[PDB]
Amino acid sequence: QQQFRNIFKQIAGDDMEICADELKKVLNTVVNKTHGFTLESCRSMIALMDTDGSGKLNLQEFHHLWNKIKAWQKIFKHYDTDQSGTINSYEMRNAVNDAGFHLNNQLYDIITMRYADKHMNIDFDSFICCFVRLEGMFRAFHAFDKDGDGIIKLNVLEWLQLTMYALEHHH
Amino acid sequence: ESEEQQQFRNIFKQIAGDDMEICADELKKVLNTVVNTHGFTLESCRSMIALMDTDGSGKLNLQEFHHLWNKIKAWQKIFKHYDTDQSGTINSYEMRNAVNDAGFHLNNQLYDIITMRYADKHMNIDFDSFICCFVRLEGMFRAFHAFDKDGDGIIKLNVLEWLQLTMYAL
Ligand SMILES: [Ca+2]
Ligand SMILES: [Ca+2]
Ligand SMILES: [Ca+2]
Ligand SMILES: [Ca+2]
Ligand SMILES: [Ca+2]
Ligand SMILES: [Ca+2]
Ligand SMILES: [Ca+2]
Ligand SMILES: [Ca+2]
Repeated sequence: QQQFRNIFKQIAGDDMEICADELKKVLNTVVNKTHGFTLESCRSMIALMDTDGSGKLNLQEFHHLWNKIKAWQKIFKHYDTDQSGTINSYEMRNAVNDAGFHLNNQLYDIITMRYADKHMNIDFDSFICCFVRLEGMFRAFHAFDKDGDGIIKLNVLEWLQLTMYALEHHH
Repeated sequence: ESEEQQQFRNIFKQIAGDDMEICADELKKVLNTVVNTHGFTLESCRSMIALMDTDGSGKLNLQEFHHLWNKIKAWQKIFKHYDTDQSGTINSYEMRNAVNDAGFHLNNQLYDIITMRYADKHMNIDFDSFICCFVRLEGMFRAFHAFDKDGDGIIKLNVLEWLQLTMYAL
C-alpha cells in the first residue's frame, strides 16, 4: 500500500482518521471525471465501514472501504457499456445480483424508486450509495447469523442492537 | 392542559394547512418556532412522526402532536437534570442514567452504539440527538412487541425481510 498509505495520511490529517468531509474530498479527487460523491454517500460509508466504533475511518477501515468501491466500480463499468455514466434500472437488478445480493421483486422496486433518477437511470454515486447500504445492512444482520442460513432469532435487546446500529444519524 | 390543547389547535390552525395534519417539514417549523442554530432537524422530526403517528396517516393530527409534545417535555426534564453546567449538551455517562431514568433498560453494547451515533467528537449529546435517540429507542421497542405476535419475547427474521425493513421503515 505504498502511496495508498500516503494518500490516507494526507487527507486523514492530525487525528489519522477520516471523517465524512475528508472522504468526499479524497473520493472525488481520485475516483474522477453531476458524477461525484455526495456528503450523503460518504456519511453512510463512514457509518457502515467504521468497524471499531470510532466514528471515523482508520487506514485499515479505509482500505476495506476502497477495495469495496473498486469492485463495485468494476460492476458499474461492466453494465455502463455506452459510457453514459448511468445504467438503466433493469441492469441494476443484474448488478446487484452480480455483487452477491440475491433479492426479490419487492426489493428491486424499492431500489429503483429510491436510487433512480427521472429517466429511470442510476448514476455511479447512487449506485455506490445503494451498494453501501446493502452491504452494511447485510453485515449488521450477518453478525447475528454466523451459522449462515439467512435466518436469525432475536430477543428485544438484540433487535435494539441491530436496529440502533442500522439507523444512521446525521446531526 | 385544556389551554395547551387550545393553544396547540391555534398553532395547527396557523401552520398545518387544510388537512389539519403536520408532515415532517411542518413539524420542524412548529418545534423550532414554539422555541426561539441548535433546534430539531428534519431527520429527527421524521423519527418523531414514525413514533407517534399511531393511525398510520403519515402525518400528525392534533392529538398525536399533543402526545409528542408531552414526551418531549418529559425527556427535556431528564436532559435538564444532567446538563448542570447549562452547556446544551450532556456527556456519555450522563446519557446512561438519562436513558435509565426515561425507563429504557439496555446493555453496554447499546450504550456504545448510542455513543457512536448520537455523540459529537467530544462525546457529548446535544438535545436534537438526545430526543432523536429516545424516539428511535421507543419506536424500536414498539416494533419488536408488534412483530412478536405469540408474545414469547423472540422474533424470526430472514435477511430479505430485514433488507426490506431497512429500505423504508428505517
Ligand atoms: Ca481527520
Ligand atoms: Ca473507526
Ligand atoms: Ca448506460
Ligand atoms: Ca441463522
Ligand atoms: Ca399539513
Ligand atoms: Ca396520524
Ligand atoms: Ca453539560
Ligand atoms: Ca415470538
